[PDB]
Amino acid sequence: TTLTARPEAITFDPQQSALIVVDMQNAYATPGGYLDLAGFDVSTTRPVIANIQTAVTAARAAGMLIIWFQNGWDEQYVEAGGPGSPNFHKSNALKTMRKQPQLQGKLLAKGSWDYQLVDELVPQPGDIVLPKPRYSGFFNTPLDSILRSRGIRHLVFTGIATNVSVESTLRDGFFLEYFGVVLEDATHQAGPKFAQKAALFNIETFFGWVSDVETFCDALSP
Amino acid sequence: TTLTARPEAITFDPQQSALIVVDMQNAYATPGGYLDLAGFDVSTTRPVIANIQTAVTAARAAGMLIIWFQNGWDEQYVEAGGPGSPNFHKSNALKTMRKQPQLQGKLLAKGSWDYQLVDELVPQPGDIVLPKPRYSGFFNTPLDSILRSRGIRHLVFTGIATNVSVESTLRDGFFLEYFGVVLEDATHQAGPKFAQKAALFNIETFFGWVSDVETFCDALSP
Repeated sequence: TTLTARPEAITFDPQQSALIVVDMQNAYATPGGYLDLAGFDVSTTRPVIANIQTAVTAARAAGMLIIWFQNGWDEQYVEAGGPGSPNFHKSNALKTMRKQPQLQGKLLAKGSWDYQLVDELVPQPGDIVLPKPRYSGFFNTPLDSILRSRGIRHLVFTGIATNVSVESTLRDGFFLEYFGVVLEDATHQAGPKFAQKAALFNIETFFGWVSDVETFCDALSP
Repeated sequence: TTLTARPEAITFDPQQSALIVVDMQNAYATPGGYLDLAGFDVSTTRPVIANIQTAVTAARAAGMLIIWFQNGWDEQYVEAGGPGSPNFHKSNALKTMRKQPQLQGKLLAKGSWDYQLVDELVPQPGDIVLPKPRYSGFFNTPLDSILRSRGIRHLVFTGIATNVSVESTLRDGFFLEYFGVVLEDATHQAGPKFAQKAALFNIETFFGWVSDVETFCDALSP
Protein backbone atom coordinates (compact mmCIF):
# COMPACT_ATOMS: atom_id res chain seq x y z
CA THR A 1 0.00 0.00 0.00
CA THR A 2 1.19 3.53 -0.86
CA LEU A 3 -0.53 6.10 1.35
CA THR A 4 -0.66 9.77 0.38
CA ALA A 5 0.61 11.72 3.37
CA ARG A 6 2.57 14.71 4.60
CA PRO A 7 5.39 15.45 4.25
CA GLU A 8 5.43 12.77 1.54
CA ALA A 9 3.61 9.59 0.61
CA ILE A 10 4.71 6.47 2.46
CA THR A 11 4.47 2.74 1.80
CA PHE A 12 3.32 0.01 4.15
CA ASP A 13 2.07 -3.58 4.04
CA PRO A 14 -1.27 -3.72 5.91
CA GLN A 15 -0.63 -7.26 7.07
CA GLN A 16 2.50 -6.05 8.89
CA SER A 17 0.92 -2.84 10.22
CA ALA A 18 -1.46 -1.96 13.04
CA LEU A 19 -4.24 0.57 13.59
CA ILE A 20 -4.03 1.88 17.14
CA VAL A 21 -7.17 3.51 18.55
CA VAL A 22 -5.92 5.62 21.47
CA ASP A 23 -8.19 5.96 24.50
CA MET A 24 -11.62 6.32 22.83
CA GLN A 25 -13.20 6.19 26.29
CA ASN A 26 -15.98 8.27 27.75
CA ALA A 27 -13.24 9.99 29.80
CA TYR A 28 -11.70 11.46 26.65
CA ALA A 29 -14.62 11.86 24.27
CA THR A 30 -17.98 12.24 26.04
CA PRO A 31 -19.77 15.11 27.81
CA GLY A 32 -19.60 14.45 31.53
CA GLY A 33 -16.43 12.44 31.33
CA TYR A 34 -13.09 13.26 32.88
CA LEU A 35 -11.79 15.69 30.24
CA ASP A 36 -15.06 17.65 30.20
CA LEU A 37 -15.10 17.82 34.01
CA ALA A 38 -11.47 18.98 33.99
CA GLY A 39 -12.24 21.97 31.73
CA PHE A 40 -11.34 20.62 28.29
CA ASP A 41 -13.66 20.87 25.31
CA VAL A 42 -15.04 17.51 24.10
CA SER A 43 -18.08 18.98 22.35
CA THR A 44 -16.71 18.23 18.86
CA THR A 45 -15.76 14.54 19.08
CA ARG A 46 -18.81 13.11 17.26
CA PRO A 47 -16.96 13.20 13.89
CA VAL A 48 -13.81 11.72 15.40
CA ILE A 49 -15.81 8.75 16.68
CA ALA A 50 -17.45 8.19 13.29
CA ASN A 51 -14.16 8.56 11.43
CA ILE A 52 -12.52 6.01 13.72
CA GLN A 53 -15.32 3.52 13.14
CA THR A 54 -14.83 4.00 9.38
CA ALA A 55 -11.04 3.59 9.67
CA VAL A 56 -11.38 0.43 11.79
CA THR A 57 -13.71 -1.14 9.20
CA ALA A 58 -11.19 -0.51 6.42
CA ALA A 59 -8.12 -1.51 8.43
CA ARG A 60 -9.66 -4.77 9.61
CA ALA A 61 -10.87 -5.68 6.11
CA ALA A 62 -7.26 -5.25 4.90
CA GLY A 63 -5.78 -7.54 7.57
CA MET A 64 -4.34 -4.81 9.79
CA LEU A 65 -4.14 -5.64 13.50
CA ILE A 66 -6.55 -3.44 15.51
CA ILE A 67 -5.15 -2.34 18.90
CA TRP A 68 -7.40 -0.48 21.38
CA PHE A 69 -5.96 1.35 24.34
CA GLN A 70 -7.86 2.15 27.50
CA ASN A 71 -6.04 4.56 29.83
CA GLY A 72 -6.62 4.26 33.56
CA TRP A 73 -6.18 2.55 36.88
CA ASP A 74 -7.63 0.59 39.75
CA GLU A 75 -10.29 2.51 41.60
CA GLN A 76 -7.89 3.06 44.55
CA TYR A 77 -5.41 4.59 42.04
CA VAL A 78 -2.52 2.44 43.25
CA GLU A 79 -1.52 2.16 39.61
CA ALA A 80 -1.51 5.95 39.17
CA GLY A 81 1.43 6.37 41.56
CA GLY A 82 1.31 8.04 44.92
CA PRO A 83 3.01 11.29 45.85
CA GLY A 84 6.38 9.91 44.78
CA SER A 85 5.28 9.77 41.13
CA PRO A 86 5.07 12.90 38.96
CA ASN A 87 1.86 11.37 37.54
CA PHE A 88 0.16 11.80 40.92
CA HIS A 89 0.95 15.51 40.66
CA LYS A 90 0.30 16.04 36.96
CA SER A 91 -2.81 13.91 36.45
CA ASN A 92 -5.71 16.21 35.67
CA ALA A 93 -8.10 13.38 36.59
CA LEU A 94 -6.52 13.05 40.06
CA LYS A 95 -6.59 16.84 40.44
CA THR A 96 -10.29 16.85 39.58
CA MET A 97 -11.17 14.21 42.16
CA ARG A 98 -9.04 15.97 44.80
CA LYS A 99 -11.18 19.07 44.18
CA GLN A 100 -14.44 17.08 43.72
CA PRO A 101 -14.53 14.25 46.29
CA GLN A 102 -17.90 13.10 44.97
CA LEU A 103 -15.96 11.90 41.91
CA GLN A 104 -13.27 10.07 43.89
CA GLY A 105 -12.81 6.58 42.49
CA LYS A 106 -14.75 7.19 39.30
CA LEU A 107 -12.43 9.02 36.88
CA LEU A 108 -10.27 6.75 34.70
CA ALA A 109 -11.24 3.86 36.99
CA LYS A 110 -11.24 0.34 35.60
CA GLY A 111 -14.76 -1.01 35.39
CA SER A 112 -16.42 2.42 35.43
CA TRP A 113 -18.39 4.45 32.92
CA ASP A 114 -15.51 6.93 32.52
CA TYR A 115 -13.12 4.13 31.59
CA GLN A 116 -15.48 2.42 29.14
CA LEU A 117 -15.00 2.75 25.41
CA VAL A 118 -17.60 5.01 23.84
CA ASP A 119 -20.78 3.15 22.86
CA GLU A 120 -20.08 3.39 19.12
CA LEU A 121 -16.66 1.67 19.22
CA VAL A 122 -16.77 -2.05 20.06
CA PRO A 123 -13.66 -4.24 19.74
CA GLN A 124 -14.11 -7.53 17.90
CA PRO A 125 -12.56 -10.95 18.57
CA GLY A 126 -8.93 -11.01 17.51
CA ASP A 127 -8.41 -7.34 18.30
CA ILE A 128 -5.99 -6.43 21.07
CA VAL A 129 -7.31 -4.35 23.98
CA LEU A 130 -4.46 -2.98 26.11
CA PRO A 131 -4.83 -1.04 29.36
CA LYS A 132 -2.17 1.53 29.95
CA PRO A 133 -1.26 3.44 33.11
CA ARG A 134 0.49 6.46 31.59
CA TYR A 135 0.09 8.63 28.52
CA SER A 136 2.47 6.70 26.26
CA GLY A 137 1.33 3.21 25.29
CA PHE A 138 5.00 2.12 24.99
CA PHE A 139 5.87 2.51 28.67
CA ASN A 140 4.88 -0.14 31.23
CA THR A 141 3.02 -2.31 28.74
CA PRO A 142 3.60 -5.22 26.36
CA LEU A 143 2.83 -3.07 23.30
CA ASP A 144 6.36 -3.26 21.82
CA SER A 145 6.46 -7.01 22.45
CA ILE A 146 3.07 -7.56 20.80
CA LEU A 147 4.11 -5.60 17.70
CA ARG A 148 7.59 -7.12 17.41
CA SER A 149 6.13 -10.62 17.76
CA ARG A 150 4.11 -9.98 14.59
CA GLY A 151 6.86 -8.17 12.67
CA ILE A 152 4.89 -4.94 12.67
CA ARG A 153 6.88 -1.78 11.88
CA HIS A 154 4.14 0.62 10.74
CA LEU A 155 1.61 2.13 13.14
CA VAL A 156 -1.45 4.12 12.11
CA PHE A 157 -2.64 6.30 14.97
CA THR A 158 -6.12 7.55 15.84
CA GLY A 159 -7.70 8.73 19.05
CA ILE A 160 -7.58 11.28 21.88
CA ALA A 161 -5.66 13.32 22.81
CA THR A 162 -3.59 14.15 19.71
CA ASN A 163 -0.99 16.06 21.72
CA VAL A 164 -0.78 13.82 24.83
CA SER A 165 -1.45 10.07 24.60
CA VAL A 166 -1.45 9.93 20.81
CA GLU A 167 1.67 12.01 20.20
CA SER A 168 3.56 10.56 23.22
CA THR A 169 2.96 7.04 21.87
CA LEU A 170 3.92 8.02 18.34
CA ARG A 171 7.10 9.75 19.52
CA ASP A 172 8.12 6.75 21.63
CA GLY A 173 7.38 4.51 18.66
CA PHE A 174 9.80 6.55 16.58
CA PHE A 175 12.46 6.02 19.24
CA LEU A 176 11.70 2.27 19.05
CA GLU A 177 12.20 2.44 15.25
CA TYR A 178 8.49 2.31 14.31
CA PHE A 179 7.08 4.27 11.36
CA GLY A 180 4.11 6.22 12.72
CA VAL A 181 1.26 7.79 10.73
CA VAL A 182 -1.58 9.80 12.32
CA LEU A 183 -4.99 10.22 10.67
CA GLU A 184 -5.64 13.86 11.57
CA ASP A 185 -9.44 13.77 11.24
CA ALA A 186 -9.60 10.76 13.58
CA THR A 187 -7.90 12.67 16.41
CA HIS A 188 -8.83 15.44 18.81
CA GLN A 189 -6.58 17.46 21.08
CA ALA A 190 -6.77 18.24 24.80
CA GLY A 191 -6.38 21.99 24.99
CA PRO A 192 -6.83 24.93 22.64
CA LYS A 193 -6.89 24.45 18.89
CA PHE A 194 -3.16 25.28 18.63
CA ALA A 195 -2.41 22.01 20.44
CA GLN A 196 -3.91 20.02 17.55
CA LYS A 197 -2.01 22.11 15.01
CA ALA A 198 1.26 21.89 16.94
CA ALA A 199 0.96 18.13 17.48
CA LEU A 200 0.43 17.45 13.76
CA PHE A 201 3.29 19.88 12.98
CA ASN A 202 5.68 18.11 15.35
CA ILE A 203 4.68 14.73 13.95
CA GLU A 204 4.96 15.72 10.28
CA THR A 205 8.18 17.65 10.69
CA PHE A 206 10.15 15.41 13.06
CA PHE A 207 8.52 12.09 13.99
CA GLY A 208 6.18 10.56 11.41
CA TRP A 209 3.48 11.12 8.79
CA VAL A 210 0.04 12.74 8.64
CA SER A 211 -2.84 11.54 6.49
CA ASP A 212 -6.60 11.32 6.89
CA VAL A 213 -9.32 8.69 7.03
CA GLU A 214 -10.63 9.01 3.47
CA THR A 215 -7.11 8.68 2.01
CA PHE A 216 -6.34 5.73 4.32
CA CYS A 217 -9.52 3.84 3.35
CA ASP A 218 -8.99 4.47 -0.38
CA ALA A 219 -5.39 3.27 -0.23
CA LEU A 220 -6.44 0.09 1.54
CA SER A 221 -9.13 -0.98 -0.92
CA PRO A 222 -6.92 -3.21 -3.11
CA THR B 1 13.76 24.26 48.34
CA THR B 2 10.67 25.75 46.67
CA LEU B 3 10.57 26.58 42.95
CA THR B 4 7.80 28.87 41.82
CA ALA B 5 6.46 27.34 38.65
CA ARG B 6 3.41 26.74 36.50
CA PRO B 7 0.97 25.26 37.10
CA GLU B 8 2.02 25.38 40.78
CA ALA B 9 5.22 25.65 42.78
CA ILE B 10 7.22 22.48 43.47
CA THR B 11 9.72 21.44 46.14
CA PHE B 12 13.07 19.83 45.31
CA ASP B 13 16.55 19.29 46.73
CA PRO B 14 19.09 20.77 44.29
CA GLN B 15 21.66 18.22 45.40
CA GLN B 16 19.31 15.43 44.25
CA SER B 17 18.55 17.28 41.01
CA ALA B 18 20.20 17.74 37.61
CA LEU B 19 20.29 20.63 35.18
CA ILE B 20 20.16 19.25 31.63
CA VAL B 21 21.44 21.43 28.78
CA VAL B 22 19.93 19.96 25.62
CA ASP B 23 21.95 20.17 22.43
CA MET B 24 23.40 23.70 22.68
CA GLN B 25 25.44 23.02 19.56
CA ASN B 26 26.08 25.21 16.53
CA ALA B 27 23.64 22.93 14.72
CA TYR B 28 20.79 24.15 16.86
CA ALA B 29 21.76 27.65 18.01
CA THR B 30 24.11 29.31 15.59
CA PRO B 31 23.69 31.02 12.23
CA GLY B 32 25.00 28.74 9.49
CA GLY B 33 24.30 25.64 11.56
CA TYR B 34 21.98 22.79 10.57
CA LEU B 35 18.72 24.35 11.76
CA ASP B 36 19.47 27.66 10.04
CA LEU B 37 20.49 25.83 6.86
CA ALA B 38 17.31 23.72 7.08
CA GLY B 39 15.13 26.85 7.12
CA PHE B 40 14.35 27.13 10.82
CA ASP B 41 14.75 30.51 12.49
CA VAL B 42 17.66 30.77 14.91
CA SER B 43 17.78 34.59 14.81
CA THR B 44 16.84 34.93 18.49
CA THR B 45 19.00 32.38 20.29
CA ARG B 46 21.66 34.72 21.74
CA PRO B 47 19.60 35.52 24.89
CA VAL B 48 18.93 31.78 25.25
CA ILE B 49 22.69 31.12 25.39
CA ALA B 50 23.18 33.90 27.93
CA ASN B 51 20.28 32.62 30.03
CA ILE B 52 21.68 29.06 29.98
CA GLN B 53 25.02 30.45 31.18
CA THR B 54 23.28 32.11 34.15
CA ALA B 55 21.32 28.96 34.97
CA VAL B 56 24.41 26.73 34.77
CA THR B 57 26.36 29.03 37.09
CA ALA B 58 23.55 28.96 39.66
CA ALA B 59 23.05 25.20 39.42
CA ARG B 60 26.72 24.34 39.87
CA ALA B 61 27.04 26.61 42.90
CA ALA B 62 24.00 24.89 44.45
CA GLY B 63 25.49 21.42 43.89
CA MET B 64 23.21 20.42 41.02
CA LEU B 65 24.75 18.06 38.50
CA ILE B 66 25.09 19.58 35.03
CA ILE B 67 24.46 17.26 32.09
CA TRP B 68 25.20 18.48 28.55
CA PHE B 69 23.78 16.64 25.56
CA GLN B 70 25.30 16.63 22.09
CA ASN B 71 22.99 15.23 19.44
CA GLY B 72 24.58 13.60 16.44
CA TRP B 73 26.37 10.81 14.66
CA ASP B 74 29.49 9.50 13.00
CA GLU B 75 30.27 11.45 9.85
CA GLN B 76 29.22 8.46 7.71
CA TYR B 77 25.87 8.54 9.59
CA VAL B 78 25.80 4.85 10.46
CA GLU B 79 24.43 5.89 13.87
CA ALA B 80 21.54 7.83 12.31
CA GLY B 81 20.11 4.54 11.04
CA GLY B 82 19.90 3.50 7.45
CA PRO B 83 16.74 3.19 5.36
CA GLY B 84 15.23 0.70 7.84
CA SER B 85 14.99 3.44 10.47
CA PRO B 86 12.36 6.17 10.62
CA ASN B 87 15.13 8.55 11.69
CA PHE B 88 16.71 8.16 8.22
CA HIS B 89 13.49 9.36 6.63
CA LYS B 90 12.48 12.03 9.17
CA SER B 91 15.85 13.65 9.89
CA ASN B 92 15.85 17.22 8.66
CA ALA B 93 19.68 17.31 8.71
CA LEU B 94 19.78 14.31 6.38
CA LYS B 95 17.09 15.87 4.20
CA THR B 96 19.15 19.09 4.00
CA MET B 97 22.35 17.26 3.02
CA ARG B 98 20.46 15.31 0.34
CA LYS B 99 19.24 18.58 -1.20
CA GLN B 100 22.65 20.29 -0.75
CA PRO B 101 25.43 17.73 -1.32
CA GLN B 102 28.14 20.25 -0.35
CA LEU B 103 26.88 19.82 3.22
CA GLN B 104 27.24 16.02 3.29
CA GLY B 105 29.24 14.90 6.31
CA LYS B 106 29.11 18.43 7.73
CA LEU B 107 25.85 18.45 9.72
CA LEU B 108 25.47 16.82 13.13
CA ALA B 109 28.71 14.96 12.50
CA LYS B 110 31.11 14.15 15.32
CA GLY B 111 34.26 16.21 14.83
CA SER B 112 32.39 18.88 12.87
CA TRP B 113 31.87 22.52 13.76
CA ASP B 114 28.12 21.93 13.47
CA TYR B 115 28.31 19.28 16.17
CA GLN B 116 30.36 21.37 18.61
CA LEU B 117 28.77 23.08 21.59
CA VAL B 118 28.56 26.82 20.98
CA ASP B 119 31.79 28.63 21.88
CA GLU B 120 30.13 30.36 24.82
CA LEU B 121 29.17 27.12 26.68
CA VAL B 122 32.10 25.23 28.11
CA PRO B 123 31.58 22.10 30.23
CA GLN B 124 33.51 22.10 33.49
CA PRO B 125 35.14 19.24 35.42
CA GLY B 126 32.48 17.25 37.20
CA ASP B 127 29.86 17.89 34.56
CA ILE B 128 28.67 15.03 32.34
CA VAL B 129 28.72 15.37 28.54
CA LEU B 130 26.52 12.78 26.87
CA PRO B 131 26.15 12.13 23.14
CA LYS B 132 22.75 11.03 21.88
CA PRO B 133 21.63 9.62 18.51
CA ARG B 134 17.91 10.49 18.67
CA TYR B 135 15.76 13.38 19.93
CA SER B 136 15.02 11.86 23.36
CA GLY B 137 18.00 11.82 25.71
CA PHE B 138 16.52 8.75 27.41
CA PHE B 139 16.57 6.34 24.48
CA ASN B 140 19.79 4.54 23.52
CA THR B 141 21.89 6.17 26.25
CA PRO B 142 22.96 5.73 29.86
CA LEU B 143 21.02 8.82 31.01
CA ASP B 144 18.50 7.01 33.21
CA SER B 145 21.29 4.93 34.79
CA ILE B 146 23.44 8.04 35.45
CA LEU B 147 20.56 9.79 37.23
CA ARG B 148 19.39 6.74 39.20
CA SER B 149 22.92 5.98 40.37
CA ARG B 150 22.90 9.41 42.07
CA GLY B 151 19.33 9.31 43.40
CA ILE B 152 18.24 12.16 41.15
CA ARG B 153 14.47 12.60 40.73
CA HIS B 154 14.22 16.24 39.56
CA LEU B 155 15.39 17.41 36.16
CA VAL B 156 15.58 21.06 35.09
CA PHE B 157 15.64 21.35 31.32
CA THR B 158 17.13 24.02 29.05
CA GLY B 159 18.21 24.03 25.41
CA ILE B 160 17.00 23.52 21.84
CA ALA B 161 14.57 22.50 20.52
CA THR B 162 11.82 23.07 23.12
CA ASN B 163 9.30 20.99 21.13
CA VAL B 164 11.63 18.19 19.91
CA SER B 165 14.72 17.05 21.87
CA VAL B 166 13.75 19.04 25.00
CA GLU B 167 10.09 18.05 25.24
CA SER B 168 10.83 14.49 24.11
CA THR B 169 13.38 14.03 26.86
CA LEU B 170 11.05 15.60 29.43
CA ARG B 171 8.08 13.48 28.36
CA ASP B 172 10.17 10.30 28.54
CA GLY B 173 11.51 11.41 31.91
CA PHE B 174 7.92 11.64 33.15
CA PHE B 175 7.32 8.06 31.96
CA LEU B 176 10.43 7.09 33.97
CA GLU B 177 9.01 8.83 37.11
CA TYR B 178 11.20 11.98 36.90
CA PHE B 179 9.83 15.40 37.90
CA GLY B 180 10.71 17.67 34.98
CA VAL B 181 10.88 21.47 34.90
CA VAL B 182 11.62 23.54 31.80
CA LEU B 183 13.14 27.00 32.07
CA GLU B 184 11.18 28.68 29.32
CA ASP B 185 13.48 31.64 28.62
CA ALA B 186 16.36 29.12 28.41
CA THR B 187 14.79 27.26 25.45
CA HIS B 188 14.00 27.86 21.79
CA GLN B 189 11.70 25.99 19.43
CA ALA B 190 12.37 24.51 15.99
CA GLY B 191 9.41 25.72 13.95
CA PRO B 192 6.93 28.58 14.13
CA LYS B 193 6.45 30.46 17.37
CA PHE B 194 3.30 28.41 18.10
CA ALA B 195 5.58 25.39 18.57
CA GLN B 196 7.13 27.11 21.59
CA LYS B 197 3.82 27.99 23.23
CA ALA B 198 2.43 24.51 22.48
CA ALA B 199 5.40 22.67 23.98
CA LEU B 200 5.16 24.76 27.15
CA PHE B 201 1.40 24.25 27.34
CA ASN B 202 1.83 20.50 26.93
CA ILE B 203 4.56 20.45 29.58
CA GLU B 204 2.66 22.62 32.10
CA THR B 205 -0.63 20.85 31.58
CA PHE B 206 0.35 17.16 31.34
CA PHE B 207 4.03 16.32 31.89
CA GLY B 208 5.85 18.73 34.18
CA TRP B 209 6.51 22.31 35.27
CA VAL B 210 7.47 25.57 33.60
CA SER B 211 9.64 28.17 35.32
CA ASP B 212 12.29 30.66 34.16
CA VAL B 213 15.93 31.42 34.81
CA GLU B 214 15.48 34.31 37.24
CA THR B 215 13.00 32.35 39.35
CA PHE B 216 15.35 29.33 39.24
CA CYS B 217 18.47 31.22 40.35
CA ASP B 218 16.60 33.07 43.11
CA ALA B 219 15.26 29.73 44.35
CA LEU B 220 18.81 28.34 44.55
CA SER B 221 20.42 31.31 46.32
CA PRO B 222 19.94 30.25 49.96
